[PDB]
Amino acid sequence: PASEQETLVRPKPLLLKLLKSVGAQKDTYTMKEVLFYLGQYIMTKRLYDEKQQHIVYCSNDLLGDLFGVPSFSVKEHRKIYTMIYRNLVVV
Ligand SMILES: COc1ccc(C2=N[C@@H](c3ccc(Cl)c(Cl)c3)[C@@H](c3ccc(Cl)c(Cl)c3)N2C(=O)N2CCNC(=O)C2)c(OC(C)C)c1
Ligand SMILES: [Cl-]
Ligand SMILES: [Cl-]
Ligand SMILES: [Cl-]
Ligand code: NA
Ligand code: NA
Repeated sequence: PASEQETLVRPKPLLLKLLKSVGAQKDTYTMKEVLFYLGQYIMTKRLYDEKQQHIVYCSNDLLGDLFGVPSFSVKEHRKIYTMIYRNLVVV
């Protein structure tokens, strides 16, 4: 039974590299999967303020190259989705 809301995506090379560091290599991922893995990448590289864990600092990491920003709050969903879509194509 199909989820009509699902999004299937093919990541650009740098995003694929970050996904493979934390997760499995696939040709296509779902958006939910990409969001999960990006969050888990931030957790394992400790790219947040220990005292303010909803703020991400990514400028000193490939994630900052991927997103094109030095930092962001996890509340900034439009920004985060927008930067993610700039790093993939929808299948
Ligand atoms: C209080 O500390 C927090 C509170 C909320 C989030 C958290 N927000 C989720 C999310 C979803 C969509 C968008 Cl569009 C954005 Cl912006 C953020 C998700 C996540 C996904 C992708 C990215 Cl890129 C980022 Cl930053 C964050 N997400 C987590 O991954 N969490 C929380 C649940 N379980 C976890 O283990 C980790 C949070 O995330 C950390 C990694 C900074 C911290
Ligand atoms: Cl999805
Ligand atoms: Cl790229
Ligand atoms: Cl914003
Ligand atoms: Na902070
Ligand atoms: Na496409």
